Order: sequence, then C-alpha cells, then structure tokens
Amino acid sequence: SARYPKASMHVVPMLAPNDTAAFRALFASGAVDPASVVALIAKSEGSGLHNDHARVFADVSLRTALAEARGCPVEDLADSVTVAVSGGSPGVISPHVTVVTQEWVADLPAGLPGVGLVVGRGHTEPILPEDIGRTAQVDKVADAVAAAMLDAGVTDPDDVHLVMVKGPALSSRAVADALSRGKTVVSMCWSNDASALGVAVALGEVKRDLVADDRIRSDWDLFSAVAATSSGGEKRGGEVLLLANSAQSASELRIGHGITRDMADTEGIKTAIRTAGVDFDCCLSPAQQAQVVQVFGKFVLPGSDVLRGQHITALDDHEAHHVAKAVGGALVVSITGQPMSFISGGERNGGNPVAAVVRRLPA
Amino acid sequence: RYPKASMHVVPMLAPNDTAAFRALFASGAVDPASVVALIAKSEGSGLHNDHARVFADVSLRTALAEARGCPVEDLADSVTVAVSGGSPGVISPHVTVVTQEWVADLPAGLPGVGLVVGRGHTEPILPEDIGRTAQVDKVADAVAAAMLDAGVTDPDDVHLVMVKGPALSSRAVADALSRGKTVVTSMCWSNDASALGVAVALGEVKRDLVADDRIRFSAVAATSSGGEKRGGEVLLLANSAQSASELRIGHGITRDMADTEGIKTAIRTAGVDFDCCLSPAQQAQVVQVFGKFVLPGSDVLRGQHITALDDHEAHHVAKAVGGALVVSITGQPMSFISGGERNHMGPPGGNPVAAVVRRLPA
Amino acid sequence: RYPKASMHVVPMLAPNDTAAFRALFASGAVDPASVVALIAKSEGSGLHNDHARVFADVSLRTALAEARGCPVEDLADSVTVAVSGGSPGVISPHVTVVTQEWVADLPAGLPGVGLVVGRGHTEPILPEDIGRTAQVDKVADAVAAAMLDAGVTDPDDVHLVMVKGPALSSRAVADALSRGKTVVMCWSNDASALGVAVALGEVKRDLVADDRIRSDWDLFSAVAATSSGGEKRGGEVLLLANSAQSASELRIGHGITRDMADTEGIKTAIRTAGVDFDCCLSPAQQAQVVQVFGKFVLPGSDVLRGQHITALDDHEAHHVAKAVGGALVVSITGQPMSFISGGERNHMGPPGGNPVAAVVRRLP
Amino acid sequence: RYPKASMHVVPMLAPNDTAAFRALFASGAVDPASVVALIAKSEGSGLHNDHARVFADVSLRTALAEARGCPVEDLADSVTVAVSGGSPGVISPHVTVVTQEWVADLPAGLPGVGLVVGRGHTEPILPEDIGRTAQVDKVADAVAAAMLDAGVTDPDDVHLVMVKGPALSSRAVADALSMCWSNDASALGVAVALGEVKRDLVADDRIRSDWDLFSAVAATSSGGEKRGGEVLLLANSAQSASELRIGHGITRDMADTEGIKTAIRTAGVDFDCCLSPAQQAQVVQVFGKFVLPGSDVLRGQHITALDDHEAHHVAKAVGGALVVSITGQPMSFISGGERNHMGPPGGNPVAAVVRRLPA
Repeated sequence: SARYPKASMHVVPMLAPNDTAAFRALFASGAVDPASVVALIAKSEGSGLHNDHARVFADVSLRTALAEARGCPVEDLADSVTVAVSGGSPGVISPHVTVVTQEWVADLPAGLPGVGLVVGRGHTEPILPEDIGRTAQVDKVADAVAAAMLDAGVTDPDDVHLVMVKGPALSSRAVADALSRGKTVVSMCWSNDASALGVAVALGEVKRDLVADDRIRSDWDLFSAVAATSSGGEKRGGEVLLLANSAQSASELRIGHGITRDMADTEGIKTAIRTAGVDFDCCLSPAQQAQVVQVFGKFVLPGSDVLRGQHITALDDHEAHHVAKAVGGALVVSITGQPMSFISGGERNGGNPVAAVVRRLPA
Repeated sequence: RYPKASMHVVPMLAPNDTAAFRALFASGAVDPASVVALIAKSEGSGLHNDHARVFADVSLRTALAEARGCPVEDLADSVTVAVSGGSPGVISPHVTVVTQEWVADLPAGLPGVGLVVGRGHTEPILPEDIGRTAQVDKVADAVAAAMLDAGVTDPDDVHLVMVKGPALSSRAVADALSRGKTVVTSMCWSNDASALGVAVALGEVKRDLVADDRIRFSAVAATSSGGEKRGGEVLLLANSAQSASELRIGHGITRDMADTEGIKTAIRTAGVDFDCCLSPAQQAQVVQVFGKFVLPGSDVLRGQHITALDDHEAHHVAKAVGGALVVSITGQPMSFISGGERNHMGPPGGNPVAAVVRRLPA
Repeated sequence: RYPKASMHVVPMLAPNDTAAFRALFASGAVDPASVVALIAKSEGSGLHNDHARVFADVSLRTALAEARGCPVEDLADSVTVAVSGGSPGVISPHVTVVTQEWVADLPAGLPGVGLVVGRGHTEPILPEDIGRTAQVDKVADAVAAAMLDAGVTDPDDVHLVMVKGPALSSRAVADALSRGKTVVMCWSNDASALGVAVALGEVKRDLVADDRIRSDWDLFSAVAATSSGGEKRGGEVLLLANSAQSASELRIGHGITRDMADTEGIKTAIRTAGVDFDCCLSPAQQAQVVQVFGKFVLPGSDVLRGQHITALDDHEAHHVAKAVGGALVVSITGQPMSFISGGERNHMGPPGGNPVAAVVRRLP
Repeated sequence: RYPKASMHVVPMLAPNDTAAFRALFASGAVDPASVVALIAKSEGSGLHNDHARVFADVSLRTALAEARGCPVEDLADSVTVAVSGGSPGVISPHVTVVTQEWVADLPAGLPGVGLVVGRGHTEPILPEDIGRTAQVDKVADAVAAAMLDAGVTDPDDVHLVMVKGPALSSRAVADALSMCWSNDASALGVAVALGEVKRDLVADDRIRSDWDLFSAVAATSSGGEKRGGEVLLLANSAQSASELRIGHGITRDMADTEGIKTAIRTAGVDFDCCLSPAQQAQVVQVFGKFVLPGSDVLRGQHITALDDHEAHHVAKAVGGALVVSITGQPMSFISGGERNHMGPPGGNPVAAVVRRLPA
C-alpha cells in the first residue's frame, strides 16, 4: 500500500522569475518525475512587497512549466501542488526553486538511520473576510495543520519542524462583501498573525483556550517556533505545507529547526543544521556544508531597535524589509556556503524560525 | 619618544547626538587635545548627496572644538574626521575616537608590536588631476608622509590607509575648461586613483606600471571622495615595535560577498588566537573593525547568480551584508562598515578589512 | 495697531546652505528681529527619520540667532521653524522668511484685506493625550490663541493653519505606562487637524471622540496642515489670515485640490488671494504669486477619473505625492521654490481633497 | 489602398490583467488580426531589471495570440509590443491597442490629414554595433522602411518614432571578444532617416556627447538580446481613412506644459490655454518621454532631479502629472527617466493622438 513516504528536494537556479530552464531539465532528463512534485518553494528577484509582480510572475512561470511537464492544464495543479514564492533576493541570495517531491513505497529501505523527512499538505475550509485576523482564521488554519499532520502520518508535534501557511488578505472587494452581509472586518499581518497562532494551537504550543481576537496582534507570549506564514490574493482557501520527520520515512533527508535569537545571531541556524543531523561544534567543513540541502529561514524585523545593548536602524529604515533578508541571507550563506537558500521575511514583528534539511544516508 | 594610541567607541542615536562623545571628555576619561581622528558611521542613504553624513561631521567637529575650547576652524588640519553614511541592519551608528600621545617611557611587558597612527596631506589636487596619474602621485606622497609621521618604514606593518579626496563639481570642471584642460569624466575615478596611490607608496604596485589607462591594487586602501577641498587627506593605522599602545591592528581580505575568512584573518593577525569562532572573552578583545564592502566584480557567487549588481539598493545591501558578517563574528554592532561603490582596492572581488584588538601587558 | 507681514523666499543649495538667508539680513533688506516664522523645504527622504530635515532646522536657527545676536536657545518660543523634508522633481529647496511688525498707522490705498500672522502654543500634550480628544482640545485652544494673537475673530478669514505636535517614542510610552496609562504620528496629525476644525467652527465639538479621530472622514479642516515628531510636549500653531486692518502688502487665499490631478484648488487659492485670471496666468501674474503652501497627502482611494492608480501601493508614495503636487503648482506659477509638503496617508480637507494656500501681492 | 488606423485604450490592474484587453476582441469590438502594436504602461520600477515589465509583455502577447488563434511565436514579427515600466502617481497602467486595416474606399468628409502606422525591422545589430555608427545606420534603414510601409515620404508628417533595440550583456561582450549608448545611437538613426541630422555629421565620437544632433520625435528604448531592432512609426497622410490624427511638441523644461499643449493643438484641437471637458475627451492618447533634464537649474533655481536616487521614477511622476492635468486621462503613455538625443537640450518629445471626425 502507499505505506512509506519518500520525500526529496532538488534545488535549481533561476536567472529571472520566468527562467524555468533548469527546472524543466529536471523532468526532461528523467531525473525527477513531475507527477510526484508536491511543492515548489522559491526565491524571486524583486521588491518582496505586497505589490511585487515579479513574485507573481515566478509563480505563474513555475506553474506553467510544471503543468507542461505533467501534461495537464495549469488549472489542475491548483490543489495538488503548494507553490510558495517569496519575493526579494538581496545580496547573497541566489534566486532558485526548491522542488519538493514525495512518493509512497510499499517497503522501507534498509539501513536508514533515525528519523527521516516527510511532507504533509492541508487546506482550510473557506476563510471569510470577517474571519481574517480573527479567531475563525486561527481555528480554520489549526484544522488544516491537523489535516497536514495526518497526511504526513505524523502524530507528534515535536517532529514537526516547519509549517508554511498561505492565507487570504483583505481587498476592498472582500470588504464590500462582508459589508453587504452586515459584517465588520479587520490586513496582511493580521492574517499572518492569525495563521501563526493557528499553527501554535494545532501543534499544542498554545492552548486554545488562550486565543481571542484581542490577543491576536498583541500578546507576543503566544507563538509558534516553526510557523512561517504569508498572505495575499483572494483565494478564500488557506493552504498548509508541513515538513516533519517520522521513524517510518524512506527519505534520504532529515529536517531540523532552530530559533534565531536576535538579528546578528547564527546559533539558530546552526541548531537547525545540527538537529537535522550534522555533528559539528562551531563551523562546518566543506563536506558538511554540502550535506545541507536547503535552509528555510524567516527573517521578520525584530521586536526592538536595541541589539547587544546598542541602537540599530533596522526598524526605521525605509528599506527594512529588504535589509532584514539581506542580513538573514548573509548569515545563512556564510555558514552553509550555498547562495540558493530560502530567505524570506521582512514583515514587522525578537526570535525567528529557521529550518534545515540535510542528507540522511544509509549505513 | 613612544606613541600611545587609543580608541574609544561611542554610540550616536542620530547624526547630531554627541552626548556620549562629549561625556568622554567631560568625565576626564579622554583628553580632547589628543584626538587625532574621528571615524564614524551615520544613519542615512550613504550616497553622494547624503546630508545626514555631513550633519554628523559638522556635529562631531563642533563638539570636539567645544571640548578643546577652540573655534571649529582651528581643527581642520589637526584632526581627520571620516564619516561613512549608511548604517543598515545590524550596524549601530557610532564614532570611534582615535587618540595619540607621545610618551618619554615605554611601558614594560607589552608583547610584540603595537598600534600607531599617522596622518598626511596631499599638495592641492587640481580638477584635471582627478582620476589621473597626478592624483596617484600626490596621494602616494601623502601616504609616505603619514608613514613618516607614524615612525613606520616597513609597509608590511601598515594595515589600513584611509584616503579622503576631492570629487568633480560643475565649478571645478568649469575651472579646468577655463585653463584649456579636460576632466576625466567621478567619485570612483578619484577613489580608484587614491587606492593606487596607496599601493605605490606601500610598494604593492611599481610606479612604472601606472598610467591613466590602467586606472580602472592595494590590500589595505579604503578610499572615499567628495566636496571641493583640493587637499587630499591620509589617515594611516600601523604597528611598530616601539609602540606604547595597548592595542594592535591587523588585516585580511574578504574573498567574496559571503566570506568570513578575511574578517577572521584581520582579527587573528591583530593578535587573537582562535580556530574558527571567538569565545565571548575573545569577542570583547576586538575593539573595532574597519571593513569596506565595495560591490563585487561579478554577479556569480559560489557558482550561482546573485542580484547584488543589478539591485537599485546595491550600495545599501553591500553594507547590510558586510555588517551582518562582521557583527556575527564580533557581537559588536558599533562596527565601521563602509562601502557599496562599484568595483581598484583589494584583489578581484576582494575587500579589505582591518581589526584593532587589545594588546595587554604580560 | 496695524500688522505688517512680509515674506521673502530664498534658495538653499543644501540643508546647511544659509548663504542667501544670511544675505537678507546682512544687506539690511530684512530685520532679523522681526522674523516670526521660517517655512522651508529641504532635500532628503521626507520620512520620520529624515536627518537632513533636522539639519536644515538647526542650520536655519543658528544663522537667525547669529543675525539677531542671541543664543540659539532664545529663538525657541519666538520663531516658528517648519522644515518639510523631501524636495522631488521640480521643487527647489528654499526658506520662506516670514516677518511681522506692528505699526501705529494704516497706510492709504491698500485694497481689500491683507495678510496677518498669528502664533500659539498648546499646554503640554502628554503621551496619553496623543491621537486622542485631549490633543484635539489642546490644539483647538492654541489655534484660538493664534487667532487672538493675529487680531482675527472670523474663521473665514483664516487661510492656513500649520500645527507641529509631538509623536510617540518608546520613552514616552514608558512614562505613560509608569503612571498607569495607555497610549495608541498620523494619530497626532489627525488629532491636530481636528483641533483646527474645532477652533475654526468647521466641526462642532460634540462630534469629537477618540473613536472618530481617525475614522470619520466627514470631520475635516479645509485649511489645516499638520505634522508631528520629536518629544516637545509643546504643540505649536502658525496661522496665516487676512484682516481688514492689515498694513501688509500681501494677501492670502486658499483652495481645495479635488483629486491627485486637479489644478483647480491651486488656481482657486491664487484667485481668491487676489489674482484675476480665467484659466492661466500671464508672466506678470505668475510673478504676483509670492508663495504657495500645498499639502499633498496621499489620496483616500486608488481610483482617479475612473481608473486605477498605483499611488497607494507605491513604496515611494510619500515621495511621488510631493513630486506630483510640485509639478502641478510649478506648472501654474513657474516658481520652483514652492512649499510642497505631504505624502502621509489619508482629517485634513474633504475626502481625498488637499488644502493649498497662496500668498500674493497686494499693492496700494 | 487607404489605411485606417485606430487606438483603443484599456486598463490593466496588474501586469497580467488582460481581462479588458481580451474583452475588446471577444465583444467583436476589435479584430485581433488587425492589431499592429500594443503600447503599454506597467506597474513596477521601470529599471533595467524590471521583471514586471516583461510579465506584461508576455501576458499581452499570450492574450493576443489566443484571440488570433495562433501560437504566441507567430506574433513576433507582425506586432510591435512596447511596455514601458514604471507608473508613478497619476499614471494608470493600461494598454493602447493600435489597429490598422487597409480599405478600398476613402470615406467622404475627413478633414485634413489622418493617422497612419508604419513598422520596420533592422538587420541584425551585433554587439560591436551597439552605441556605434553601425547601429545608427541600421536603425535609419529600418525607419526608412517603416515610412515606406506607412506610405509616407514627407518626414514632416512623422510625429513619433519608437525604436526598440538590443542592450549589452556579458554574454554578448563575450561573443565580440571572439543601454543609453544603444538608445542614443537609435535616436540618431531616427534623425538621420528623417533628414534632421546629415549623415556626414555622424561618428562614434559624436554619439552621446554632441547634444546639437537630435530627433524631435524619437522615443527609444533598449534591452534583451534580440539582435533585431524594431521601429514603430506614427504619422499622418492625406490619404488616410483614419478617424484620428497625430501631432507633436517639445517640452521645454521639467515644468513646461507648452510641449504637451502643442502636441494636442497641432493634432487638431483648437484651444487657447486650457481644454474644455469636451476637448479633453477628443484626446485619445498621449505618448510622452520624460528623460531627466540636462541640468539641475530650472527657472533660475537649483533642483534635486539629477541627484535624487529615485530620479527615473520622479521624472515620470512629474511628466504624468503634467499630461494628466491637461487631458484629465490617467491612462497616458508616460515613459522616460533615462539620463540626458531625443530632442533639444533640456527638451523632451511628446505626441498626441486626437479624434478627427467626418464633417
């Protein structure tokens, strides 16, 4: 039966948002089966802001290339593949796409140590505009996260190391509708904040019970160590992509996580790499750097403008969003030596999630 | 007579916040008459028209003149004031106050070599000289003079050379036209000529190799330009066996945009014994880092395409990245991170970085 | 006694270029002791942390103090210094030097009404006051005081009210927390504009409450131009009006910019100030216009003449708004040294309408 | 045979919003086979790496090809697609759809002259040709060809010439080893072909330094690697069946509205200083190029427009505010922001297309 999952990740460069050359070659060479693709996680060149059309262009170009390789119309990929493009690739970040596959096999290969990577996906019930940034969004995301854990065959939340949530944002047209029906409305960071909390609820990090509309954009004590949330568009359907480990994984990869303690801290990144399975003290050898397949780091602006006792400009800077990612990228790439890293963030808030996927090889 | 150089790093919350700078003198901690340089990072764009940078300069000069009890004018040959604009990300704006006194006695038990400061001034650099061989020669002479002022003869003991030169203005280019002369094209012509001057003076580049057509390396030049002052200025940081200073300087070369080995080499050759990472005690031995993060020579990094040369905010991002690398090693946000110019100092895609670290008696 | 107000517009090549400013006094053209306001545009970002703006402020204060022969600290209550940062496109950085003296006799043959300046200061505005009803009341009182200082009783004769107020800092929040209080820039600005509206009888005071402050666009002042920052708990009001007993050789007028491409507000300002023209100004008429003070806040919607615009989404929206406002004003007056402020998000004029005021020559 | 050119201006809410564009064809209002140019403004930076601009190009081509029922590859010589990125302030992103049919009969009562469109292609422009005399010559030949395509012999009847050329990449340089230069060379090519600049005056040395050599009507851009230069030319002709006429003017400085007004006036609107609402609606489109000025002195005063880091964006913001303040129409083609051979020192070209109705 569809019994053991085998997830893989292939990281391929993009020279522009619409450069799918090396992405298409992955399928055309028979290296990867397009039907087994479950997620595309990408960095694009551009502003990274709410109206970054270059980000949308990469999304459209990647969907089109994948649909062509699968031989379907693009309109099919819509529920079957998570496509997550984070805009803004400053400094050392090389734009790319991480192609995530998963197949299920009937038998577990021999000699795979410890736990291994597994992917789960889930979808929310429709989130109405009067739900956005409020307790209904939290509950609905939490259910989709529970569903993604179930899809991955994972029951222990401690084995979940990264949860990507894509939700809807408000538009004047959605407001128009709540308004029609007699409803008030709250928008991107509300949605993002509600989603992260949903993750926390579903992973048992925050009791439910503690949730209410008035805690949502406020009580920083309530948090998920592993949520990475974004919003936009109008799709009332929330989407969850969940990366975990399981003892029964056939995958040749393992995931781990850490928490970036402040804006100059490398210990979160290192912890991610270490708990994913690389045994190292302070720095990675070249061989160990190459064990690291991908890093997914979310570099939200810090909660204060005080860093190691000193004033910094990171909250005042008009280019703050761009700088946060520039810094996060420099930190990750200085450790791993790999410019094609998933560095997202730059939203307003001091700890940030980072996850690392590393090779897990048979004995 | 023995030089004793010191450095005091103090924070600035804005370009005109000289509170903690003035306290240094008012507390008797530091003698304002011994100040030979102010090296500062200000908040702002870091571009050619960054008025916040000029504001810090003016505020720092005014505060120093007041502490010395002189008018601000009387300070203009005697102190190098170098403000680099643009303090993205982890860079905390600040001023490094550099002092030097000469003492009659060399304290006992100071290991190896020690920090020494030298300063120099060029003969006037005409607008037809900018970016051309004349600027090179004139900077080289000012660097030689700064070595002589520091009592240093060995160029291998020079670890950082800051040059401030003039840039073209429309009125300068009017003047050269007046006298029947062409101008070169501009801040970066000046900067490139200056770096080469440093190289010539340190024996890094033979002079016969210089001509206007080569002008677009020194491992240790950190050059900038602007204004109209025809007088070039040189600030030189070195070591000497006869230094009374409780500090030592070292340098390295940043190999590419993600490399930390240049920074680490700077710290290590300055005197900190470490393998890969610094302990907290060792991080606190590092008093200041002076890193220049010019954009790289190509858009290929570890075999992959990067956006750093195409980005409209490239100048700001270069410093953001450089700052992140330095501060991730030293834990000290008040670091001197300059740069963001387009890519003649350092090897190709290579950037200079210097570190000043404690040198304590036995 | 009869007020005599004047305005002299001088260029600045940088935020610390006070050359042409100092020449005004050194040439005997203007008496520095009679300066009551400096209204300036500086080069820079125009954002909350625009240090180039502060640099112009400090430079202008220092030059003025030196010309007066006082320490710079004396000019703190006696002169309004208002520097708006951000001079995109056709806007030439400059300082408008506003003077006022009072004379014992009213010259003959001055037509209609004439310019008068008034100033006021608020009682201290605590951080728990910012963006709330207390700020409104305190600004309103300072506006009433400025009218009284100008000798003006009719709000219809008031054509421009500049308010500078405090903004929140973490350190102010800390204080209000310390005393068991909550807190809440645009809040401050919105509360100030409403204060102006209250004091000019444009909005009845019963309509005011903390919940309306930033939400009910129906409450607005046609002539408020508000800003905030720093920590100075003292609000400041500079008020430009006319009066039948003015000895000034200038008159002020105002208009409302109807949308982002509209020139009729600017033209109405110029026309009601006294220039008689149908659609476009001759060169002689353009030179009658001494200064324009236009506030170009972002619009309330992204729909302009039935089409979508990017002005609310643009990361550079603040800068673009001023670029556009400046282009409109300068295309009419031909004078790049115009006071174009704004770029805040959209209580100041009607839905998305923007105030503009014009000062023009009024000759015997 | 008589040309009948038309223009339909439709909004875009995003670079990939082709909804109103597709409705034009689906409603039978416009025949997609008659489309000869798409001239568009997109939201984005307007800089060399503006991918949003490329996105609009791709989206528009794909929509048009779908409406024609061909593969997108077949539009590649038959339709000029020109997207200028950067839509600050009052500029509403949109596409001007330009059609042209040739008809057997010339309608009665069409006053004066009327709009006609011509197109041309250069021979391949090698990278060693870019910014040099070869690019000039090759562009000039393509402009002569576009005139011939439009049936126009009098350069005075040409009011707008858009040239798209290649820019350099490290990979093109590599080959020759075996942007503004390109734009400058192209403008000069236009000038040569329209008789505005004698060809003996051209040399690699004058290109981008002798400002005395200029075209009043060139609007040039570059990018990509396509060695093929493209020319789109808008003119009038006495034998036009078109219900439109084009005119042009020169913007004298950054705050000047007289160039815009001259464009509208010479295109056929009779007005003194300001347009009535009826007259504003006669103006179908304006194509204005707002290159940064040659100096930082404006009406005797210093401006920041050359020093500003956002200069390119601001120039268009200003140009757009001027155009829209006259016409009341946010969907206007405002390009530019390059550093300052499109027009006199300090001067910028602007063209206007206005209604020309039967008697």
